Amino acid sequence: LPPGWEKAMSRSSGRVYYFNHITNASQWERPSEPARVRCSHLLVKHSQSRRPSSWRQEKITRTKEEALELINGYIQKIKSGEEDFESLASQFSDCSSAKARGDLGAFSRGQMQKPFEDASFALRTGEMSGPVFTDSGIHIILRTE
Ligand SMILES: Cc1cc(C(=O)NN)no1
Ligand SMILES: [Cl-]
Repeated sequence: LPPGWEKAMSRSSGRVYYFNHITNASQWERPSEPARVRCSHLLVKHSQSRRPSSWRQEKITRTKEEALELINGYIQKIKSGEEDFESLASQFSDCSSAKARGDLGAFSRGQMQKPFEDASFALRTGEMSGPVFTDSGIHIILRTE
């Protein structure tokens, strides 16, 4: 399988699924390096973030566990089609890039924080990560180019 992917078994159904230990994506379907990639993201900050402040909230006080629960619920709405990634990022990302529907532009290895860089370069064009942890908080990442 492509870099990072492995097999596992569902606890509740008994059916095989696929999981990526670099991007934290998981799916039923069997999964299908460049100098630069282009990505968007949605950030949820918490009280242990490097800078616990954002354009949404002068003082960010939620716990790391509470932030992960918010990220999990946004992923559910994106996967069911109830909401679009771009819409949720504009309304709820704790990054100034919410301004641009989460778009960060193109970048190379050596510029972003290392777990974000590794996840971005393990995604295929069109693919979305699961929760990704950095010193800034917890992210959902979409590779666009
Ligand atoms: C939700 C999902 C992922 C995929 C896939 O990776 N196909 N190669 N298809 O549907
Ligand atoms: Cl690709």
